[PDB]
Amino acid sequence: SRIEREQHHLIESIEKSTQYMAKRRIGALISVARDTGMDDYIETGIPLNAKISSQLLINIFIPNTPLHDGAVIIKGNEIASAASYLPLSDSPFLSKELGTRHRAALGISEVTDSITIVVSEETGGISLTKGGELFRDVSEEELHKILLKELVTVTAKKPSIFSK
Ligand SMILES: Nc1ncnc2c1ncn2[C@@H]1O[C@@H](CO)[C@H](O)[C@H]1O
Ligand SMILES: [Cl-]
Repeated sequence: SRIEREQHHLIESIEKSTQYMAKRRIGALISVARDTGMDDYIETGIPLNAKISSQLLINIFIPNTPLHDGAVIIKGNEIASAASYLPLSDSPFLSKELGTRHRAALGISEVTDSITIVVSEETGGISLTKGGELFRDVSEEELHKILLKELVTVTAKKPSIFSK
């Protein structure tokens, strides 16, 4: 496969699934691994090793289901695990009206270079964490630009399965 295609499909899959869940107030927590590995947190969840799709991301987070209680971790071109533990931030700067999903997303962002996306159970707002910072209630346009900048690392070049 071709990474550029993989990376844009990942972005689209996050955008479509979080849009779907935001409209319905479905809580979600999706962490995308980058240069810092998250293998230890993958091991805490239920292994999926699945192809990335918006449909599977949505089905995972349906409330009161086996896979919904925790984080999804995406590693390379797979949904690696669901219902994974992430470390909680102890920061007193995180607003008290945000839930544990936000605290978990902040916590993993403080110890990895991962990009984590949260859909709020209470408001449907979409938030993102990176490097110990929270980007709260981002618009669809803002989410798109952030994901483009952080998850697409290849410019326009010749497609090839050997790219890596
Ligand atoms: N340690 C954790 N790691 C990942 N998600 C967590 C953790 N603790 C709570 N959550 C999230 O909080 C619950 C609701 O806020 C979600 O079901 C779950 O994803
Ligand atoms: Cl929430």
